[PDB]
Amino acid sequence: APDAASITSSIKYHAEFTPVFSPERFELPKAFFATAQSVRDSLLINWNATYDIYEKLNMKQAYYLSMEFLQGRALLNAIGNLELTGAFAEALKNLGHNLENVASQEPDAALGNGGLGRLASCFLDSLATLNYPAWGYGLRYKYGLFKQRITKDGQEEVAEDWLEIGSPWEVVRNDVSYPIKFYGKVSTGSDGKRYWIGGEDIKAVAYDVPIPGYKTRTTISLRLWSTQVPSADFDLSAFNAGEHTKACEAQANAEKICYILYPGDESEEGKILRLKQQYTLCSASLQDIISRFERRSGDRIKWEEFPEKVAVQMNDTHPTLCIPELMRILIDLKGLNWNEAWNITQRTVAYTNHTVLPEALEKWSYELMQKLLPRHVEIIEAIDEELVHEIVLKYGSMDLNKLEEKLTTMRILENFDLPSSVAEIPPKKVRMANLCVVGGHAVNGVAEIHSEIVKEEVFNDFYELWPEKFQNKTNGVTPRRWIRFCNPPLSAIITKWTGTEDWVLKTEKLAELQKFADNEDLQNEWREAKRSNKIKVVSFLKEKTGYSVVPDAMFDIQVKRIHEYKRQLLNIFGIVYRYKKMKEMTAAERKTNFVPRVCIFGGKAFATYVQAKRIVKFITDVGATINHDPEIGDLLKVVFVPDYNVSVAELLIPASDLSEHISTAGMEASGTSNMKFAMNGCIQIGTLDGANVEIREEVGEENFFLFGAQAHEIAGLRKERADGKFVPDERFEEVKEFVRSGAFGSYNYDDLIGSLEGNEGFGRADYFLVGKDFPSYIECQEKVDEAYRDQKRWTTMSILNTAGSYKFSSDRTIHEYAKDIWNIEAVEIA
Amino acid sequence: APDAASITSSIKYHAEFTPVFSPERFELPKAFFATAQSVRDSLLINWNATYDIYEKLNMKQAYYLSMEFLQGRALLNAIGNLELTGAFAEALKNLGHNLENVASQEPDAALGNGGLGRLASCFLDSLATLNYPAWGYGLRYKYGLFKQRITKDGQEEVAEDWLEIGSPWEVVRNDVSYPIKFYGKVSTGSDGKRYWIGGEDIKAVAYDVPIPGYKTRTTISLRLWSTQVPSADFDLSAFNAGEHTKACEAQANAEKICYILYPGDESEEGKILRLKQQYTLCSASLQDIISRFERRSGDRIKWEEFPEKVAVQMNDTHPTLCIPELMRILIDLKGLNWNEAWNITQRTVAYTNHTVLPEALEKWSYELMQKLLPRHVEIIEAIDEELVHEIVLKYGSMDLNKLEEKLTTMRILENFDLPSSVAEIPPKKVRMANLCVVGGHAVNGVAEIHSEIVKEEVFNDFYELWPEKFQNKTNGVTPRRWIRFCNPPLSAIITKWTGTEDWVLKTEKLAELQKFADNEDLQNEWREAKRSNKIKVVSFLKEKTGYSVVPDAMFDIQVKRIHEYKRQLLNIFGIVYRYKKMKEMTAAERKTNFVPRVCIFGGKAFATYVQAKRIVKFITDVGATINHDPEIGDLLKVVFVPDYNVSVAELLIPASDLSEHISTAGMEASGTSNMKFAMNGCIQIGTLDGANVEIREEVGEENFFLFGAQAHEIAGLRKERADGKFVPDERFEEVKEFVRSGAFGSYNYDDLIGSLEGNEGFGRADYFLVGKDFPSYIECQEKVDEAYRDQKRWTTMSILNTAGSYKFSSDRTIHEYAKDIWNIEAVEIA
Repeated sequence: APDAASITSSIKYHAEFTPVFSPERFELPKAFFATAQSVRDSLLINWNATYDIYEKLNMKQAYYLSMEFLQGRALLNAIGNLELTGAFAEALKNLGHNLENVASQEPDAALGNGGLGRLASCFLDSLATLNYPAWGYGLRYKYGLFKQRITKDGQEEVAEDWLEIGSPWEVVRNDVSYPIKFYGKVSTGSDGKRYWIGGEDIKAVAYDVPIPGYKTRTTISLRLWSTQVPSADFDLSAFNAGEHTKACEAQANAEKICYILYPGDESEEGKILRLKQQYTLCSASLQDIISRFERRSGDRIKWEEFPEKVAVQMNDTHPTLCIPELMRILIDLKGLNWNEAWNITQRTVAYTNHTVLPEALEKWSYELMQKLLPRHVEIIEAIDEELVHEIVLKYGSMDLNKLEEKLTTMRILENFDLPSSVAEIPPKKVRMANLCVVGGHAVNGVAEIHSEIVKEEVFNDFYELWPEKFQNKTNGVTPRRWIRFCNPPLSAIITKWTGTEDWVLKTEKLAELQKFADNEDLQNEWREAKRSNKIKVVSFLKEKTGYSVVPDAMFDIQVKRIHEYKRQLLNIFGIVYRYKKMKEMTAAERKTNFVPRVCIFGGKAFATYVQAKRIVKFITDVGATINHDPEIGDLLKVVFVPDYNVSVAELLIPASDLSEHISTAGMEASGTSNMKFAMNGCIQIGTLDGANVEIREEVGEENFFLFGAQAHEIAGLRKERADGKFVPDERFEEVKEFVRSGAFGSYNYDDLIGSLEGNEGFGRADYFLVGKDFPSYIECQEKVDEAYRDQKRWTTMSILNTAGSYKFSSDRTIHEYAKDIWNIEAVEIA
Repeated sequence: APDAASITSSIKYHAEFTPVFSPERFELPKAFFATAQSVRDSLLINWNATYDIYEKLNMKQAYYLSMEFLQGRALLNAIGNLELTGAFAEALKNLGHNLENVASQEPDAALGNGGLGRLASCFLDSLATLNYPAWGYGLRYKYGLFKQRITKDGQEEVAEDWLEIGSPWEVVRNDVSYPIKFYGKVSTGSDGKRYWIGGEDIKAVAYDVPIPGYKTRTTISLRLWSTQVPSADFDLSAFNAGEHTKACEAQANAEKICYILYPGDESEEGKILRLKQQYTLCSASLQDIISRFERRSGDRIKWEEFPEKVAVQMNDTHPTLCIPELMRILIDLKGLNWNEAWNITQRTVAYTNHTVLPEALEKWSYELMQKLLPRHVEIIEAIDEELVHEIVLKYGSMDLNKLEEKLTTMRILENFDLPSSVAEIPPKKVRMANLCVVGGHAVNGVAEIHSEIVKEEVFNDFYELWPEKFQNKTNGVTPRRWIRFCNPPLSAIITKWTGTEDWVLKTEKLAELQKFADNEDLQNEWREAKRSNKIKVVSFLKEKTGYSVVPDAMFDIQVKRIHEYKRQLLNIFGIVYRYKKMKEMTAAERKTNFVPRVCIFGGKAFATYVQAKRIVKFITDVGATINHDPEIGDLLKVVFVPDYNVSVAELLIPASDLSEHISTAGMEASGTSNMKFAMNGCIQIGTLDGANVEIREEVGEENFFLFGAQAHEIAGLRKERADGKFVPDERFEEVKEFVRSGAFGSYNYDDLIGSLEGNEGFGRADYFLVGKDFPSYIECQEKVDEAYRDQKRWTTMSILNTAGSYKFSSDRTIHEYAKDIWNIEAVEIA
């Protein structure tokens, strides 16, 4: 049991004896690594304790595969779970530091981007907190996706620096390498089996990132792969001949696999890279898993037993190749018969779909996949025939016209001849999501509504063939990180008023506050914790944005990907209006009409999404004009927080008042940010889509600002536009002409306002009904104004947001996955 | 004071808590790193203890700059010096290992190639053993020079793998980075000073390799530089556009600097790289040094004081740019006046020449150096004018014809106009060695004879201008590594018969054996230690060469660079003859005539040295034919040890009988291998050149086989050849026709034997007098045969080799440098 003094010794020890700096003084950078490595000593004891048990017991284990994990800062949560936040903060005071300044140093480990990541991350938290044997597998990205710079011109992008000095967490296993292969050819041995040789050979090496659980010893892995070449593959002959580039070809191709997340794929090159990324993650991971099986088996190796021991969850369509791969392994190497193998595959692999719209499901070039994975392309032609012959066995061929509709929808091979058929240059493609349904024993959406959309729209024919497959597992975000750690003054309120700490685990007890939401003592405590959390943000803002804001205003946050469809353009238009009105006022009138506000925008645009970037540009120009208008004072501020990520969120969220999720209704599959915002008492404003539904519900209709069109209407409202039947509001045109006046800088936004106007055109005619939803929105904002003025009401609305969250704990979501897909029971670690 | 038990704890601790492997079992690879890091804990305590004192005292410090250090295996010597060889070997037994199998793992750290390196290495040993404040500065080579593979075809080359897993010794200082610059332009500020901007900017980062001293706490650094780029220099825009190569340009150029040692320089590219390598080492090192000065100074910074605190020794012509650089710094940044600066430069910088033949001294392209270092090229034109105007002040211009001879020899700028002159397309070059004499306060050769060659041939005119400069510092090799550690059964004999251990330090006591060389007890002990050491080699050989040899034969070693001029061709010809004669014999006769022998060859050829490679090829073919001739048995074996290096040597040397150094007399500047061989009782056979002289002398004429022409004769003997006045021996033609018969494989060596024949031609007519020296050599080998048959004699000859070595301790060589060039006194570390 470590004490503050023992820890101080550990920090010192590392600071000197395993250093990455000069030995002079104890500056922050050094202080972090020393502190971090001190933690990691503990993390390892448990990682080993855990490894041993999982190994000796030989029970089932789950393997969560994801192209992205968005782990963020590991430090505070690592020490939190260990229950040492106090010994560490005292030992750091002894060494002339404070914990928050030490945590400041750590970069966000950039191995992911979006919810897809953050989910996968949250999940690992749970999986370990609850003692469930499961690892995460991912790529180890050098340069993340990118870092965002907000400048006079808008967004600029620069490669991430997180591994500049290296990561103090990761533990490199050099005896864990697996061979990967691309290109080359296949041929049949005189034993029978097929043999895939030639092309390129590279290596994949394991780096384990420990994950510890809250109040438990259970410590699992996020094993990230790193691609490279053996040194011998350096061409000396050429390097010395002068051709330096030519000599590095080998390792440069082999390494670029792990450079950036989601590489540009416009060119053939980008595509091949993407594909490599995928196949690597798959083959590497599976290989490692199989090896662990074999090892744990000993003499009694029963391939029968595989799916009873292992479960592989493809987080979206990326890890798809797990299927043709696991088959290839079990056929060409393990030497089992096609069926036996296919059985084991189906019974191990599971799909988790994330997309709403058939077209967001990934489709590959045949000739490409052919040329890169030519053994896999054969296994995929065999799984397409197994399907074509079971669609012939069901339904039959009385209809012919319906057997052709069934085959067209469900066949994995697009634009092909059928095998043996009856009926008396479009480019060949491979549908991945199709292959995912066919191979896996389970398919799951991520929200009630979505999981139904998959059954009754996305995968209909499939649903009817195997309805037993389809499931739902509504998203959740971990409360450790998103409450207990990121928001301590709330966490104290919560512990006091529920009477124990146990709520960090037993998150249901969140609801026990329902009965106090009226209380004036809890109200004051609540409003005090929320200021407290905002005070920290005023500083961060000053710093990163260059703007001073008051803490006595509403914090109005829209942090999520900058896309037309998320409709930041809407939020800002909402601001632009509230401003314009302010200007046509008096001082007396202004204070009366509007409440003091700080409208926080955040998130990353594409690179070549001309418009997305023109928006961030707009937002900044708006803010500029406003924040430095002398008449506005502190009644309104508009900033744009640069380089939004886990940490940024860990600071904005605990200090939000209102959080927008105003995406064109029905397009959003779930959402995670809200689930957080909710937990921290933030009041949400949104259209009725994704989670917005399930949150609104769980928290109460009178605790969530709704507005705009709904799912059903959209087809019709787009028809109205399409026929020249839309009449805009006159306040919308008021904003539009105001921008064309030049009231926000000399930057011309005529091409921005262009995409809003017309009836037709790929980038015209306001496809996302910003014009349509505008009135209902700005009206809804008046209602927020109204609501905030009643502070007693507002505070209650907040308290209830928190009380109604407890079902969005990832703990729940996982329990569901663990019990209803993977079939894994807990493992106690004594 | 660590005990075996404390060490075991340390090894365990690291094996688990700072690992580079999976946690399963304690296999050798893991066992090494754990053991090594355990050592490095100790190394650091001292490195810090030492750092503090050198820092607080602020005395003078020396800085040995070298393009190559050949450090070899650090482990055994590190523990040796610490006096823990025994605690470590016991703790490794506790963990189910033995020390020698643990040491087996460690790769030779490949940061160097030849003596030039090994010297620099030996020196650091001393410098620290004797408590002299001095560091080494070098480049940190990723792939060394190369690894040698000996195959059916001969030598192949593959990039070194030493950093494959990373080095457990090196300590990376991330807060130690200095900016380097190439290309770009210069311009004059309106303050006066010159400003060099533009081109390329890169970074150089310090990695400290500790060196501990024998029986002392004094632990200094071999600070190696690593070149790189800040992450921000990764082109996201391009990478995502598809152009992956284009995006990495920045770091690929910046990194390739530290890839391989001596890159091929035939092409313009190779040259620029070479130059970069140099300038980096220089600027980086100096910057670091200056910084340490400034820091140690505080308020009282006196630039006057610089040379009184600092000394920089350019190990050969490589680190030359230290001069124009230190000037540039002291002028453009420190802002001092030209003279004051030039004074400080001369008084700090010192040259150590290594070459005999004016043409082996490095000369650069002007337009190249111009375009790469254009600020330095100006400083070099100013130092050339300072010289031209002092050659005008001395001598005068009564002669004119002699002032032109003086200027032509001594001017740093080759092929230029003079400034202001009297006298009423050859490519512009920069002579580096010339610049080295001009800037430095000291110039030194490496042997008596050589140091005279520099005064009276190489640098004559210069000698007469400033004869006060010229020195000698004869080479030495450290006895810790090359006796006490690499040869323990001798080391026991030595400790016993001298009566204390103190000889490891006080190496003079080696001579105390002179009086026992007759003794029969010491003789037996000596012959027993030498077998013992050979037994180990029989095994290594079997292993790496694939040949089983007896231990009861003479071990005849020629290990050094494979060059025509080192004349391996001679040794082997010597074998070929002794063989041929064997064949024309009977069994009775053979045993009578020849002694049992194992002729060991080793070392690396160039890549594009067609002949050097054809030789290793020959040697292997010869060996093949012989070793598997049934008539020869164990009377003769010829092997070729692949990938000769420090470790190979640490094994061959303690077990040599005879060691050849048979290079065409007078061409060799010193030699270090012999100095070792000597120390270990090996009897040398050689021509009278370099060290051969000083060794022969110190050990006794009747203890060293001499042969062949001498220095003076060579011009005349080449004249005899040139005029068609050479008559070959008839045994030489006997060998030559025997090879043309095809007695050694089907491989045709007609082009090999070609280079021996004729009168003229760049690659013809036996320029290296192999034909001429052949008779005298093979005659000399009969004398070795004779000598070995008398075992009592032979053993005595051996004992005396050892007794007469003690002046070749690097301890001596350094003391000399320390006292007579650098002016540095000892620093005790309590």
